[PDB]
Amino acid sequence: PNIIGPQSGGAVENLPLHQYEAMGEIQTKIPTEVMLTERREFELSEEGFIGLVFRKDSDNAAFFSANSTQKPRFFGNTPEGKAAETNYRLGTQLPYMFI
Amino acid sequence: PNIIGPQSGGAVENLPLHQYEAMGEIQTKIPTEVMLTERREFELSEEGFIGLVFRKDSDNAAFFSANSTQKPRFFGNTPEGKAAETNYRLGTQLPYMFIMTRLAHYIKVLQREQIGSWKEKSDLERELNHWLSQYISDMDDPAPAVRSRRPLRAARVVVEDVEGQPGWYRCSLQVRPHFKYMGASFTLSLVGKLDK
Amino acid sequence: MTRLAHYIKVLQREQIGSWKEKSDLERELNHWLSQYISDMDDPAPAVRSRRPLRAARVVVEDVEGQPGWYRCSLQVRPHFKYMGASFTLSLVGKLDK
Repeated sequence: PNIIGPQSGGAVENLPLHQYEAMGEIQTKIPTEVMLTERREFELSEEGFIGLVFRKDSDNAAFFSANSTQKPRFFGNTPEGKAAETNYRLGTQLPYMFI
Repeated sequence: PNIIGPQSGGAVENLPLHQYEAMGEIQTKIPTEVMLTERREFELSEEGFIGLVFRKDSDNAAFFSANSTQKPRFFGNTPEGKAAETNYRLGTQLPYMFIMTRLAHYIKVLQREQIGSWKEKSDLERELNHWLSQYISDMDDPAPAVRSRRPLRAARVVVEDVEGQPGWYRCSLQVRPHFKYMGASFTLSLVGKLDK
Repeated sequence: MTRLAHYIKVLQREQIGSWKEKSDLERELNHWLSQYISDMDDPAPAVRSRRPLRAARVVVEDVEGQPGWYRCSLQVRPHFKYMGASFTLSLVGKLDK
């Protein structure tokens, strides 16, 4: 279950780095194609993707969450309906399915 | 339903302004052609128009009410007659019709999903009751404008059978929405020996 | 009463469109009017000035066959101005000290 956090154990440490000339300055090729923002990561998470985000200015990346492909179901906003949603959402996430 | 008030959410903010010379002074072209008075707004409301009034000396306008074109019907001044008038007037106002419109849309969709299921008459009454409760706020005093997400206060459902047509039902849905504050009369009076 | 009438007209227009039931008006109107009430045993003289009222009562009813409309009654008991008095002077023996 411990696979979804910078501290929890979803952190990927010791990524390759590559400093090269930019527009007269120096920059490193990002270990991942892009430097994913928190908003864009969250968007990907909503669409059931597992985005490995890069920690800016380091050689560390992290998996903020491991949602499966399955899309959560919505239920009526009642005590029972919200309990149904809670139970179904637990099913949709890999950290709990591994258990 | 929250579309009929300066604070409720019928306020139109950030209107264009245009200061220009007057008779030696300066004035701004009113964002609306005129500066509608309370009396003139009320007159327009009586004639089933939706008048966007301008807040004097600002760039804000408001929709005090959203009455439809329909003219209210008058009934005999009895307990039943006044109840008829109350019910008919609710129908004439858009802030309440929007509630019924969304209810109609939810029923059409959700009910098509249920076609083919093993439903007896009382099965529909049980499920329909549990469903409608989703949008009901029947507490002593729900947080003001929170009533907003739960527009209904009470609701009643009855289901009967379409005789000589097994599997078909006749359903009646009646609802009591929370009321919008839309006017009041005040009587002021000085008094001695008033109870403290 | 004139200033009260002016405050009611203004402040009430701001409230139009809000989810108000009959008892909602009684609750809020009561809390509002208390703003100008000085119902103490003995408020500092001419301080009563900023709070002209001593007591006030509000009742709200419904305009039957017109949902959303209310009939409100506001009655107030202002502090009294000293505006005349009659005096009876009398010499007396064996008066209680």
